[PDB]
Amino acid sequence: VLYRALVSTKWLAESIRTGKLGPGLRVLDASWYSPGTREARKEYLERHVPGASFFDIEECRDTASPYEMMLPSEAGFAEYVGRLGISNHTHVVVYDGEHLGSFYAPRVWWMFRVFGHRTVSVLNGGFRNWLKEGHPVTSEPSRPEPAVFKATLDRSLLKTYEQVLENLESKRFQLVDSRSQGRFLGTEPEPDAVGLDSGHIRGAVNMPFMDFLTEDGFEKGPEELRALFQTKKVDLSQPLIATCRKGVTACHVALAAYLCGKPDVAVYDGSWSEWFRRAPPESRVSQGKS
Repeated sequence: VLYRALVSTKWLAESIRTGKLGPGLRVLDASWYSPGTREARKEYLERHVPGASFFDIEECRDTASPYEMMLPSEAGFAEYVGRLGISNHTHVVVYDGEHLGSFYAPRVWWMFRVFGHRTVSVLNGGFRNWLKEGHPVTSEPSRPEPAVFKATLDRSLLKTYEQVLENLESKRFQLVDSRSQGRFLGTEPEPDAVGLDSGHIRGAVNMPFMDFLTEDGFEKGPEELRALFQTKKVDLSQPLIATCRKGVTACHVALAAYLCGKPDVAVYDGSWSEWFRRAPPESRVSQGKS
């Protein structure tokens, strides 16, 4: 029995405009951008949803690791969403002011889920549409009394390098690469990386995340989504893993899949940066280099 995965700006607005925000309702800006482009922390601090805290993905992740976007310990998470005054009784509303309409927020929506928390929704049309209707923004510091978070890892949403390599032969799981086509193919390079070829894993079907989002920034009608999948010969009845580069825009398929009525899309968090580096070259392909 799936909870609200999306909420409207109108809904969030009316909620904000009613001091519903607090230990019952907590808002997060997950915004992150490639170094030298934008700065979310800054942009957050300048304007954010009245009573919004900034979710920093560099701080809530497994830093010991040598791969991009690894989950922290249930501990590292619980301690963090703790200090953002989020218990397990609260409802979490995640946004980013990414241009497209969303990019990281679904990473976070997921993280929150994969840690056994089912009242989380992405704010639909991102900060983008929040502004596009001038919904009150503030520079005023959001300062939530910290809360205790029991954090329980649901494993079914998490696929590891080891499990993906198995599925390479098993074929029991459909494998979707949310990365932009240019790179699923090997045409384009991989950005913010050293000796990291582009190319997808043997069997990956490419469903770029851009294609889940109307021009206006909103997610698409589930009919449009349900097409999008079918049309990619991707069956929602059947077990489905989402890759990325780092395991972030993969969640975009997760959110999609979920909205359509499949809450059992797992995420390869290693994704391509892990795969590329750990896997034999034969388990992955690239138009160009072979």
